[PDB]
Amino acid sequence: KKEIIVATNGSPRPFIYEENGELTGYEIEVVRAIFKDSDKYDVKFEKTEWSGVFAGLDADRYNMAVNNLSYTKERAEKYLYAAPIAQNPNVLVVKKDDSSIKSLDDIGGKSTEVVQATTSAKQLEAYNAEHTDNPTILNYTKADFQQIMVRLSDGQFDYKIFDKIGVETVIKNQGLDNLKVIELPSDQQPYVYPLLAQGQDELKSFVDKRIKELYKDGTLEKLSKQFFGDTYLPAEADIK
Ligand SMILES: N[C@@H](CCC(=O)N[C@@H](CS)C(=O)NCC(=O)O)C(=O)O
Repeated sequence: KKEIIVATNGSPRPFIYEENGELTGYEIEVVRAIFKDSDKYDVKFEKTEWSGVFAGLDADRYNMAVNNLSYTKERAEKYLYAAPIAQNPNVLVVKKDDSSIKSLDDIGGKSTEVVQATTSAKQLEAYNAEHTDNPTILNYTKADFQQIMVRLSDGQFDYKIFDKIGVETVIKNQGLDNLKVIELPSDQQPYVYPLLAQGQDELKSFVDKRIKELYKDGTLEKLSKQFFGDTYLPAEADIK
């Protein structure tokens, strides 16, 4: 069979995480189900640093990637997007005792920690290009999401933008009960997608076909409830 290597950096829970030395989480199990009993393909998951996920797709080292990945035009120019597999809205996190940040309009002169090449880093970089008189303070980090949330709770900086499921998960698991969650709007549907290397066109056709099948047989809903506690799926009409 043809071996398909799926890369991930291992964050964030419950989309991706490790248990007993092995990768699991919603996206990992959705991909396992896509290839289960495939007469053509065998799947293998590999954990690598974040920058390595994209660099590996670029070099054709990896066939696919799952990593709580959002859509952007820039990514679409370099990689293929499979059908979406989850819907998860954006949020702004601040300390509950801080009344100075109530929306995304209040981040000027305030500090955060962001990861290179993420959609939130790109949004904030663009915010700074527009608001040159009072930019937000970005400190880039290679730490993963949980660590960043802990630092926010520790008072190391003022706010953090991320998504609902990832934020709620860390607030519950890490007991970060001093953090307040503010809903944020979205221009586009906040969907999460597997990405494939450019040229993996035949693979994309198979993956897309399987994602639709797993939606129809109830597997996506089953896995969503298992990992997230409720159904967080794209509308059926957008699953393509
Ligand atoms: N949905 C966003 C974030 C993806 C994501 O969850 N990245 C992982 C690995 S770098 C993470 O833990 N991010 C933490 C963060 O962006 O603070 C994107 O597509 O860029």
